[PDB]
Order: sequence, then structure tokens, then C-alpha cells
Amino acid sequence: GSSGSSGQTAALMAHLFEMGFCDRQLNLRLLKKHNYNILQVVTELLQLSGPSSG
Repeated sequence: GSSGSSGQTAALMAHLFEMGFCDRQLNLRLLKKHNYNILQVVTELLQLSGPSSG
């Protein structure tokens, strides 16, 4: 399973859970991609879901 100090992942992941995102698998990928940039992590998610594709 996951190893290492508590870290600062749950903190961010939480926000998403509240906002309206229940995908811990998705967020993670973003967290370790946009330096845990809640903004970038969210802004991106919003794009994926919705008629806004092209």
C-alpha cells in the first residue's frame, strides 16, 4: 500500500471531495502533475466532464 510520511495529499484531495469530485484516483494523477495545484487540478477536471471537449 501507500508508504511515506503523512505528506500533504489528503489536504488537497479533500477540497475536491467537498466541491463535487469523488475520484481519488484522478486527483492524485493531477496532484503529482500540477504540484498539487488545486486550481489546475480542478480547472482540468471541469474540462474533462461536460460538452466542452473540442
